[PDB]
Amino acid sequence: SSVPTVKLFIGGKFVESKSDKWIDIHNPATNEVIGRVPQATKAEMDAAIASCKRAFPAWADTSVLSRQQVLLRYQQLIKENLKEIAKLITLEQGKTLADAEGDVFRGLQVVEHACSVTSLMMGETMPSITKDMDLYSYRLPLGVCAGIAPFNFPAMIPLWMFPMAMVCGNTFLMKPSERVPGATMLLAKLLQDSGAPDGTLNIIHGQHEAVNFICDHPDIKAISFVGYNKAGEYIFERGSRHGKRVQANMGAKNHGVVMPDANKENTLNQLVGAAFGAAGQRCMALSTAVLVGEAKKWLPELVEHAKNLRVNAGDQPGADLGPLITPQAKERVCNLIDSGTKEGASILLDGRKIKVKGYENGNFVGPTIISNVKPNMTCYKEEIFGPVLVVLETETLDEAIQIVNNNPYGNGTAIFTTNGATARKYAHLVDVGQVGVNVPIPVPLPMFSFTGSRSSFRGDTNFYGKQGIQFYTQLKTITSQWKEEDATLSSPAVVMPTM
Amino acid sequence: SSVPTVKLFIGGKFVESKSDKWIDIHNPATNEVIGRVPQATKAEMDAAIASCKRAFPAWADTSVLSRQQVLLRYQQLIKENLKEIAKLITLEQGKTLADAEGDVFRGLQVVEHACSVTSLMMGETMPSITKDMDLYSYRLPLGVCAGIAPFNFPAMIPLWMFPMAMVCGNTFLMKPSERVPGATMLLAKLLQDSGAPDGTLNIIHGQHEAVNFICDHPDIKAISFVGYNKAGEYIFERGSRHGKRVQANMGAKNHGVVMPDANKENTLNQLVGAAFGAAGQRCMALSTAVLVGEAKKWLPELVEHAKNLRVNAGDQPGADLGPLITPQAKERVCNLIDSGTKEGASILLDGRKIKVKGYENGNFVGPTIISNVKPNMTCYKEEIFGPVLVVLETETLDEAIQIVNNNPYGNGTAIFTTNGATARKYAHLVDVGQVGVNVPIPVPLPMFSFTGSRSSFRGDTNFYGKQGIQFYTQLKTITSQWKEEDATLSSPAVVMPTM
Amino acid sequence: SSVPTVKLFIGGKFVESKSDKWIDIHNPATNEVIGRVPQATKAEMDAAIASCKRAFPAWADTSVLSRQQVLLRYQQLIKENLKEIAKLITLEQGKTLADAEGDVFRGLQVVEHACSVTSLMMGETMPSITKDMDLYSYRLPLGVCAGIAPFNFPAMIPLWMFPMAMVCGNTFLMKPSERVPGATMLLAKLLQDSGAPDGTLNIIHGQHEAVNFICDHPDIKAISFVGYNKAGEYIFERGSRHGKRVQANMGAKNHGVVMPDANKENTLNQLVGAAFGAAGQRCMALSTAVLVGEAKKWLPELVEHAKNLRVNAGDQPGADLGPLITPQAKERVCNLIDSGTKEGASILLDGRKIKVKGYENGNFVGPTIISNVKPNMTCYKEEIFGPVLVVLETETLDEAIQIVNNNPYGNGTAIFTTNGATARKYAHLVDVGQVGVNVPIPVPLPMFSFTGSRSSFRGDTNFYGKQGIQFYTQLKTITSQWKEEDATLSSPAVVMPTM
Amino acid sequence: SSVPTVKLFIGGKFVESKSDKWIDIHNPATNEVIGRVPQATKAEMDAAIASCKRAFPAWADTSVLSRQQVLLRYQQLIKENLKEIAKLITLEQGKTLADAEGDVFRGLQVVEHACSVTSLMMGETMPSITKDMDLYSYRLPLGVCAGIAPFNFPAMIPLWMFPMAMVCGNTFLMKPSERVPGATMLLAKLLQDSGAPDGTLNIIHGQHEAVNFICDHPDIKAISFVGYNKAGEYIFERGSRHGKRVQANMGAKNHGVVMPDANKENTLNQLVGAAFGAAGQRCMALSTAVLVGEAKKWLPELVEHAKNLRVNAGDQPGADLGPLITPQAKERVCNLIDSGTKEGASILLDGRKIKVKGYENGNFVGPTIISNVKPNMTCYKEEIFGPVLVVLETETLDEAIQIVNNNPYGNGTAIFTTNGATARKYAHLVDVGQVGVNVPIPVPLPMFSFTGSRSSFRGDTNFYGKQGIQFYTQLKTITSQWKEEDATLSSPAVVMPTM
Repeated sequence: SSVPTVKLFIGGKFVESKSDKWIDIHNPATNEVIGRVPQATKAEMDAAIASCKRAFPAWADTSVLSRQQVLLRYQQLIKENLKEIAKLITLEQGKTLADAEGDVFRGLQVVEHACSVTSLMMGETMPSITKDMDLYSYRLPLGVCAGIAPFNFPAMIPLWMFPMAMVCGNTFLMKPSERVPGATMLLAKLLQDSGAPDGTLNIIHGQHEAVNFICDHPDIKAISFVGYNKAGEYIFERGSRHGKRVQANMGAKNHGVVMPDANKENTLNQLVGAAFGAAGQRCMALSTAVLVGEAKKWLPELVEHAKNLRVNAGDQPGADLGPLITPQAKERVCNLIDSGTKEGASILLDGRKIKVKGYENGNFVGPTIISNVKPNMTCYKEEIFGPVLVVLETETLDEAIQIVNNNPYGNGTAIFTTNGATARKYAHLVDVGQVGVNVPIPVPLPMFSFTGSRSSFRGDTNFYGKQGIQFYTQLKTITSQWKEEDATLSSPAVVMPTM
Repeated sequence: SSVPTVKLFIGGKFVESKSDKWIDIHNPATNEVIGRVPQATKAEMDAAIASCKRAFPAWADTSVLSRQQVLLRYQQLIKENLKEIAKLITLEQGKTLADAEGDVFRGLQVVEHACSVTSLMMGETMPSITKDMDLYSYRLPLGVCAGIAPFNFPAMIPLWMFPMAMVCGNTFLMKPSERVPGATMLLAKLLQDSGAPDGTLNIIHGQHEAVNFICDHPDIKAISFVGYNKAGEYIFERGSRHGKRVQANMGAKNHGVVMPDANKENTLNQLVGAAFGAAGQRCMALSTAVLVGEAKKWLPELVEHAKNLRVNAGDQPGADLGPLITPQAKERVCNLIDSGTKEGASILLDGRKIKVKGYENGNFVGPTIISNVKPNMTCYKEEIFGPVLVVLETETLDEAIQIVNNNPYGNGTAIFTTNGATARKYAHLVDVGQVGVNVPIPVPLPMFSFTGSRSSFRGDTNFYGKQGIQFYTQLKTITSQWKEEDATLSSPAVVMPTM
Repeated sequence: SSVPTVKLFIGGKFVESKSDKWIDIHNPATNEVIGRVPQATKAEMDAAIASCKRAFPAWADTSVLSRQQVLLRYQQLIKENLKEIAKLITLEQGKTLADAEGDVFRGLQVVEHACSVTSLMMGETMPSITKDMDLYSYRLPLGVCAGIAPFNFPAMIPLWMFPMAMVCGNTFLMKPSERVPGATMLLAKLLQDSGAPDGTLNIIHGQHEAVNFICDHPDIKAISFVGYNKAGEYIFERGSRHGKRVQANMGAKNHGVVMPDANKENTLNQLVGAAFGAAGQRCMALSTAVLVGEAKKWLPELVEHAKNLRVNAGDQPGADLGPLITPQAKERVCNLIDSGTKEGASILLDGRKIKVKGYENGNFVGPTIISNVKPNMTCYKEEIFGPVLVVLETETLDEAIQIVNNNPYGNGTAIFTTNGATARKYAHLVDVGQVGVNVPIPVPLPMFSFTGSRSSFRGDTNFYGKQGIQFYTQLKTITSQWKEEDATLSSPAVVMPTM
Repeated sequence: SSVPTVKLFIGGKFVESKSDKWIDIHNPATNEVIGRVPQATKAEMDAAIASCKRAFPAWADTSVLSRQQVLLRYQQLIKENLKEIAKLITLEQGKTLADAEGDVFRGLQVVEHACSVTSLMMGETMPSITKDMDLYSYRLPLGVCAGIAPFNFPAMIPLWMFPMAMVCGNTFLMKPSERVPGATMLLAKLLQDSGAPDGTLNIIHGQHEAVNFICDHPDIKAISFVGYNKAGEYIFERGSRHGKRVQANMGAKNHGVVMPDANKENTLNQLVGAAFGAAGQRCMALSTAVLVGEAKKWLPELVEHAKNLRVNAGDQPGADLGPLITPQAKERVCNLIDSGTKEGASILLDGRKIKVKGYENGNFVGPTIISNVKPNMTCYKEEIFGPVLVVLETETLDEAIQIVNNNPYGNGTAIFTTNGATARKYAHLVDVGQVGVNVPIPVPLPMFSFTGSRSSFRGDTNFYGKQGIQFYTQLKTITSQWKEEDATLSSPAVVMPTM
């Protein structure tokens, strides 16, 4: 049977590629080829940005209401077609149907927060600041924008960058991930069906040449990347030279500090469902547990709670976590556990040799809890991105505050306790703004900004709120002085103002 | 006999430095030693940092209603001592008595904005993200802040860094310049005599031995600098490699485009006041005049207007422009003026050899106008920072717009015309942040922010305004999921909180 | 007599009425009977209000998202069904097809603006009132709204009144004009086909008895009216008798002041288009010329631009203007022209006596430029509402400003010039709320409202927009009187609280 | 026998009147003369408006940021001078030492919220919706405003008038009450010492001849008033006739609806502390009361709860009541309650002969709860303005909505129930916006607006809050169409789009 390949979105409809190099998309559950992704040459990637240059004016001159109604209808069109997108997400990423649907549900709250731009991208003006002096502020579209998507989220990250860039008057040159692009094509089909003009969103495929081409054309004003440190700094440096704005969200590693006063069962369940959920392939996991004081006596109970986790494909019911995105991720997460057990870290539960029934040739990795680890091994100083949970054994809360503040990468942190006087102290004494009391994963809901401090977030501005307008638009202040002499046409200006 | 030496402000008292190296502060109008600033030693800077740390907790725990009253009294003490603060800048920098007063006025105007915020404080809550789940945001200080001021404004820029930082719970270690420190020892005494605790503001001196300390000490978390590019980039790098926020404003080379339909008298009076005002030592000065169309016949009248400006010391009533800051600037300006004739220019007015009656030993440079200048010589691609005006001549507006958009040192622009359709197109076809129509000095008001440019600024948040408040504070969201679930103690909660 | 009759919308079905006062509708192009509108009996109005009050509760407890989706579907249907509405408009009123298309486009604009109500149905929220006493405020549906339509616009006023009214959760009564009720039938049909519940929108026909019922029934809380000032103040006092809020924006006669330095062609074309557009039967009509200075010599050219208008019917290719709605308007225009001739004013172009090929029976009045008009005749103080352009002559802009200020009715104006200050000190010296530079019709976008005057606006608020929400709703202020003294099953509220 | 005669505020400094007619003040404690109302005549009454107009341009040109510093310092000045104003209020108004303190505290909260108007006094400058077009709006001050205060709250009411007007750039001429001209004078003295230029606020004194002049003066553009049923409507009529925008909160007799399902340990205390506390004629106090169900059983219980509190002079601690304004008002209230006792309204607790020991000349009144009240009673429907609680004997729940709707003064209610559904259904079909579910007095926030539904109000817009800038400012919208074919003077403009 012919392997159904994906088609680019250059122009106004899906067009077939013309290159020769193909990337094989394997089913994470069965490791079976289910699609081919092209590697379009420089000519097609150039024609895409060219088509972006002939749709920018018609889209920018439109009103904010006309632009936001398209997204208002897009949100409903996606809401009525959530199962179709979730099925592709589960088939091409391995996430459970529940998590696959939750991902698309989270990708709609941004389109909902992108319809209220009419109250933001207007400007300010204050007259009579000086004798016949009046000021006006405006916000103009930047031009053509770009965006790269990682393997983690094939529907969340896509619906984070182009929606606001389009509702602000810009056109997007998107580059989906090289492992699961189907969701992006389905979302582009729904966007075209929602009444959006042609040439707004241009999809291009690739592995490493598209990333270079993105930061090559001087006609690119903004770039958005969610990916992990490795390609974050590279893209930032290569885009800062060409003279473009760059925003990035690198993979983080949140820390969870448990206290004795906290509820044992609830906190243990949250920790075991947040560090091993979705195969740990999330942008904000809880793989770093810190049992403080007496809390380090529930480790056997945590292992028991992690045992009952049903490791199975996302299509089968009753499953919690799925397989990994690629077979190489399994080798990496196995070498990490090997390095851990080499240095003496005791592994309570292991999943390197777990073979689920029905899906043999798969990347299924089970929960792997590690304890007695020091802050000097690769198990703690490296992103795991898998069903791994490292447990620390400190004495007091300050011994945890001093370690959760030195971690290189971090988006937020979690503190499981019931006393408010200590929770507020832990919140005020940390460098991460996304601190959650008894909350496993503090997520940056689209109604509020993101708090990536130093190394988990490159760039300056964000995607939504009052920071996405300041990233896809340019401010323009005009201070105009129109002398009073022209009140009548019988007197010129022979004076000047003061300060 | 002796020269008044500058002393440090460490702990709360004006203590004398114990260093052996000194830098002589001369009178730019007479080139006579009027003071001596010491190079702060390592122990003095360490004690300043310790004093800033000792008073950070008490200053952060204080409410905003008590922090803003200190500055409300400080702005009144400034308005009462304006005639004294304006008399030291003229003696140490050379600005006329009419310009130092305006600088102090613009400084107290920003102090008036650092108090009346009442909205960007700790934060505002927005509940209903999930069932009885809130997203309370808290705005916390950063810690010990730092600031390096240039010779351009010894009373305006200083009133831009610490007034906005100390109000948001933070402390400050202000590092004044090495040529005009006399205007900074009087702005701190009026702050200590205004109800400010001892330890909230420190002052250390030095040329480069203190900048290295400020950038290397891992306790400072915010640095603010204003000056040239060679030092701005160095400070930015040295402060970003350590992991602390750094903002650096750089000089600007504004461009003025004059149309034939403009007001001759008003345009000529506004151009000669923004090119030869304050001896051309300003941040945003109209150093370039692009005469478009038949407006090239106003050059003789422009020269005649630049020949009527009085060049004398600021103390002498009637002078419009003063001398330069240092003797090394007069030679640098004369070299760039001679470079015009070397590269084929036309110096219509020569101000290299001036003789002020009574001050023939100062760095007095008269108004200089250089016409027949192309965008390739050393007079168009260099920050003169002096009384030199380059006059370009074109015939269409599309060429002036291109010349304006073809310079990296330009952050603001100016258009002189009496038409409503010309200024709009000019402001719409140019790439700048601060546009001004018939405004010689389009300086942003305190309510606004100092919007930078590509090369004239490195960062995202400005010094003052709304962004200046966000620069000196950090955000932290606290997801609770701890609500009235046990308000009716009947049984513990064993259900998963879901949306 | 096979002409069809206009049905009602009681309950949701196109039911007929049983009466005998069937008012005939005459075609304005040929004065031929084209339909009969019945005068609803008291029983019909009773059934209509009964259905409205029955549907009010079912429509108030409905999710606003479903209302927005229904409004979006209605907007899409109106976009699709476009030629039918334009044909109905040009057949009932007689305006050109292009004018009807523009009217339907403005209708679609207001509808899509009403769709954007996701961030307007809620109220203000300010926490931290006192000790643990919060308050959550919203907006509730006011009740049974109503609306009367004028003859000037048969599709604009309905789409301005009933969609914004029913988008917040209210039922709406619609009293269509007794001369152009054709468009509202198709509008209500498309709205019902859009998924709206049967019974939310009701349409009652009549001439004067329906307006009395709407102003007498106690269940009709709010009403809306547009048209002359007579009936405006009539219904205003009738509602005040019962305590009803009724916005009665009537109309304004804007004044246009042209300067000698203006673009002759553009200004003289805009004046012709605004003074002889839609047969002069516009709300914000520019039926005045205040040519200042050397603009007097532009009189003849203007006349030529008025003679170049093809006076024809609505469906004739190339027709610019159309016929009048009723013979009463025609005879009033002829009487006003005769009075202007008798008062001394010189009429350059005479449109009173004109004949159209194949349409010599309909009420057809051509352009009439009445020059030499003073602010003391009858043509300057009257409601012409026809192709009449009174041309006042002056020599300075101050006299034009004075003539515009001493005008009883009128809230809009227009200035024409090619300067930057002549169009800046003219909007301030005048006393109006809508000024236009190079724009004859100063009406803003649906986002804003329609400012009015003594004889152009009555009631609480001006018209739709962000204020239309406040108009068709009530403010719900609900406090939070639950404290902590009874949190952990503790003593009741027995302690005395103080401020 | 020369009591201190209070002065007149015109020109900035306190001047004494010269008219032969004078009026004296009386201490409600023992009817002791305090001062003399400086009733003036056309001499200085006309010059006050001229003085306000002198400082009106200076205050309008001043930016909002500099205008709000005066109020920010006045906030602290009030916080300091709390007991100083409380003493004057207690010896002039005749209330307990805590009621004046609260009146000043909430009035201080008013001026605190009035300082946050820097962002809202800008307007809106929309970007280019169509090529070569823009729309910018302004809020400009009208002129010299005025306002009159009743003898209800000498601190609260004034603290809404000048803080909201002057902050918008206008000037105010306040006419405070004739009973307590001691608090407003000290408030204006503290305001002028805050940084207000002498002239931005004037204060006049007199009688009806003064408000008549305020109304008939042609140089006033706004009127803010608070009065009875007669004065409010009279002022509104006289203003609307003179072309004056009037906002007058009229008398309000509110309800105290009680329900059985509520802990009566505090509801009964609030019943007697709302309408009786120091002449509790507040616009939100619980004057009436509808006893339903078991609430009817608490007929003698509230009598004991009222006997718990004691009547005594305001200056003495432990006092809940206070001496009335005048003995004539005492006799008026006594006759009004006698009119009720003679028609069937039984008096359970008599308060007509409450002569507090020591105060035989003062106007002391006590609890006068009237029982057996019928809807058709005179005193139940008319304004009492005195300490009277008319408890209605009913047993209905759905008709209670009707009993509260029949009351024309729908400005205050109470819902003493524990179930939220009952309060919801009550607030659904209620005429008053401020519901009193489990609240002592539903006092809105300074940011909200406190108006009367239909009877206790005469006007369209709101009073204060963010609606503050809707009544003292004019909205000037400008839609400018600056073409692009005129920037280059070598392109004659002859094309114009006609749509």
